Amino acid sequence: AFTVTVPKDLYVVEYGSNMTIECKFPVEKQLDLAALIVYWEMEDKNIIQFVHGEEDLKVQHSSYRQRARLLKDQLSLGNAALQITDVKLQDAGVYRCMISYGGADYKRITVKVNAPYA
Amino acid sequence: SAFTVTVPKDLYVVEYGSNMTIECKFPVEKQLDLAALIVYWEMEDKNIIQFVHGEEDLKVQHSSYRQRARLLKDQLSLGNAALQITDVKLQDAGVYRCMISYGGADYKRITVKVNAPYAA
Ligand SMILES: Cc1c(NC(=O)c2ccc(CNCCO)cn2)cccc1-c1cccc(NC(=O)c2ccc(CNCCCNS(C)(=O)=O)cn2)c1C
Repeated sequence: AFTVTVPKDLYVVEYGSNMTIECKFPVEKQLDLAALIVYWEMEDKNIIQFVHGEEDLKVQHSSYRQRARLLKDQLSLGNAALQITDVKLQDAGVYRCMISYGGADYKRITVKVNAPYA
Repeated sequence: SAFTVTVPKDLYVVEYGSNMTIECKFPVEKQLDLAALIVYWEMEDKNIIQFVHGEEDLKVQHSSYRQRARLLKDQLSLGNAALQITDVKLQDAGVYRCMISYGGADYKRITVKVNAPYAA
């Protein structure tokens, strides 16, 4: 069965940093953009939806409007990498990545945001 | 205008020992395309039913749903992922999640309340 993996299920990040969280999925041979859906959400907020070789942007939640991107390059390696830029305490929580690619799976990732220090 | 899953009810109140059928609707424009369809039902991370590419998996199905859960295949052609659990117990109360991939993808949550058995 098709299986998604996370290198870490817990990220501890510093306030104001950039954060990149990752879900790995098998790509034998080359990538097939037509068969690939990748969705990231937190607490039911639509962060990034990549459906059929393209991101949506319309249904993306306002709080992630110019902050979240999927690293397109990484998709060909079988890596759904979410970058959130300028991490705030509101970004602490449980992230869910959902992948459909000849099979489907999802995984949960917890983010702790430590308070501003640096 | 993205693909959207709907639930006619997001809360089922069921009697102890009854059968329960919970439903997620998804658009089927023309005929059904079994090759492109994934339907997954889970509760509290337990694999209830996984329908991948015109067939159920059954290897990965959780032990506590082994002879109790089935997807009503007939209903799929109408755009209805219908999960039947037979002989509902109090352990079946909780939050159910159906996940559908068919052209696009969506999921919905359903809460099940199981009322207690009578002394009748
Ligand atoms: C729903 C979804 C999306 N979501 C959206 O795009 C979306 C979703 C929601 C919205 C927002 N709309 C508003 C809603 O309120 C807006 N876009 C994206 C991609 C795929 C899916 C989807 C589809 C169908 C089925 C499944 N799941 C499964 O089939 C599944 C999952 C998990 C496990 C368990 N296994 C664990 C590993 C062990 N592995 S082992 C033993 O070695 O076998 C098993 N099977 C998923 C994840």
